[PDB]
Amino acid sequence: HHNLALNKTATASSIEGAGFEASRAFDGSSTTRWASAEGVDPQWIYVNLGSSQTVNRVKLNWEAAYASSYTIQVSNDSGTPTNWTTVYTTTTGDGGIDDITFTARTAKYVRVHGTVRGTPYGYSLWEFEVYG
Repeated sequence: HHNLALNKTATASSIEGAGFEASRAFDGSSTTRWASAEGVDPQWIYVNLGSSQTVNRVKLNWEAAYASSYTIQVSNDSGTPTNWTTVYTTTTGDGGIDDITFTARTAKYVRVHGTVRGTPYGYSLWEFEVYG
């Protein structure tokens, strides 16, 4: 299906270093990843879809450094987003592929906001896809 987030501009709370930029979660490749700084909660990444779009599904392909507690959230702010609406919450994530369908919302930005890690590293996504 049509990934509204592919090669759109992304912003993350931190990155581990060059090569693990936020943008690497939006390139279509499962051999490139965003990775956060390590050893510190929370972390987050959001994508700017470029305009207000209908959104109803997020598909996360986590790397091994996954979030076991995270939320998916949306914002229809026009400027730099600080108003987030949570559409999904878990404390039992186990990484791999999370394919999360929610009641459709109108959104310009979609955020993954992680608070507990499944590893002692950071948070890391091969790909973060959005549909709607």
